[PDB]
Amino acid sequence: RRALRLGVNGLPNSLEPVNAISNVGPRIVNQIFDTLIARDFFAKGAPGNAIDLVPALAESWERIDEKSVRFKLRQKVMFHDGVELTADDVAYTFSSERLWGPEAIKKIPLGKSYSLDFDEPVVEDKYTVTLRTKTPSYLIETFVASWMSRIVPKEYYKKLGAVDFGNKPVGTGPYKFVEFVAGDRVVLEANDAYWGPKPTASKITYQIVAEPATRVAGLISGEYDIITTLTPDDIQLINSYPDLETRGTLIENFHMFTFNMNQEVFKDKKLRRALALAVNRPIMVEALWKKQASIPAGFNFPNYGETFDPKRKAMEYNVEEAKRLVKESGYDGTPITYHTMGNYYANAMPALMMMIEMWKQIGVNVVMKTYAPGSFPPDNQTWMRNWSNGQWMTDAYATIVPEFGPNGQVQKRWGWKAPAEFNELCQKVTVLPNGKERFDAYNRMRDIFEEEAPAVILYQPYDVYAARKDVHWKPVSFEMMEFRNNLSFG
Ligand SMILES: O=P(O)(O)O[C@@H]1[C@@H](O)[C@@H](O)CO[C@H]1O
Repeated sequence: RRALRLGVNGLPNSLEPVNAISNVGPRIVNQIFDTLIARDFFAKGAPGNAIDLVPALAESWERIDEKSVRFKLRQKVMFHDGVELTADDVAYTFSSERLWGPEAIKKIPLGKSYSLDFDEPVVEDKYTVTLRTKTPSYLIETFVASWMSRIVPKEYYKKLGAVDFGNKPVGTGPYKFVEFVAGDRVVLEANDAYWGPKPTASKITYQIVAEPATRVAGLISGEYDIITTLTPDDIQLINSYPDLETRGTLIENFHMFTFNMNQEVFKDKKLRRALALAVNRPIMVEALWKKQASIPAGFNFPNYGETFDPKRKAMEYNVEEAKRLVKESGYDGTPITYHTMGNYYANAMPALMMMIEMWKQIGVNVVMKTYAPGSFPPDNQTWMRNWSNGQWMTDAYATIVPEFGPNGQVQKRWGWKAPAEFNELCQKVTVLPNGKERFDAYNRMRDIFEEEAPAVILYQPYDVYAARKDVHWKPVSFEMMEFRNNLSFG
């Protein structure tokens, strides 16, 4: 087998699966770990965008009542250290101690906020465990298939502790941990005792190449088999080589800019709404994305299924209203900082460059401030910043509720004084089953989101990869790389 050399944009701070939730963590953690239910993106010859939920660590699952699901686990499955996977390891993954409890915030900061209203799991036998919520939740199944639900070994994780585990992970996945050099590389090796589709690569290296041109030159040489985080501008050049090609897909994620609403200037919606109304998304998509990126009609995505609004109007673009709002706002003329981690997000810097000019034309002075991975300044020193949100559920709950809800970081850490009506609808959608009431409640939250502007949605990025033609791999419609029955050489 061949060793896989990967030229990546970045690496996560940890390899503990919940703490690795980012654009850069899931590509690694998906190799180390497994979920109970898995998504089969290639089901019915789909080009990596199928929504089909297949059995993984659980051979079968059965919803008992409105607040519980029983999972019958795959027998004799082994963790990388040779320890057999049991219902005990699954109960711990979804336990109050490790995940959703008050104590777990020290270990996993976004655990409770990103979690459902869980109750302690019920272990029936070695291969039988019931996952449950304290209040009715039909979201259990979708949470279980997600990046929040990768199965950790109870004893190994408990002995090490959350932090040390993220530096030396052990899972049941197709690839086992070898090395983690912070701000440099992650090296994984083939797990030949893997249940399910066998590793086709002997080793996988995730090499940090912060500059995309150095990444493209690295492939053309070539130091790499597959390179990540490119722009549609790179397409014509990579495809000019008969041994190389691009592989792109629209991903179930959105690029955005957000605010620190703790800062006096961003306390009122007026300036945030003014900055939102001046963002010309159609020209940004032409200039930087060659028409490949998608502009959603608010916090509305097709992956939401029954909770997606296909008849929803586009987000408002109004230059004269933006001018009028900057005028009535407290804004003096003082330049506002916008923190960016270089090109961690594809088109991060060219996008901001365009927007600074769009905003200068309405009356706001915006300045770029770059930062290095792990050198993000205290919340106190930031005003505007870029971000992204992965739509990790087959429902509208994610990410509006975990990120922007009353228990999320946008309100609790970033000072968003959300209307009481917004938080009331957040609680309704969590418990309510699908219907007219829940659909309308999501649309009302979407209307409040655009009026309050706690964040400003830019677009759904077109995720561009580039690979050697002798490396057969297909991208998926998510911020991750799938190698299971999707990696071959020759
Ligand atoms: O944009 P990132 O920090 O790389 O990742 C975000 C997460 O911070 C979280 O908001 C969920 O969605 C990811 O894409």
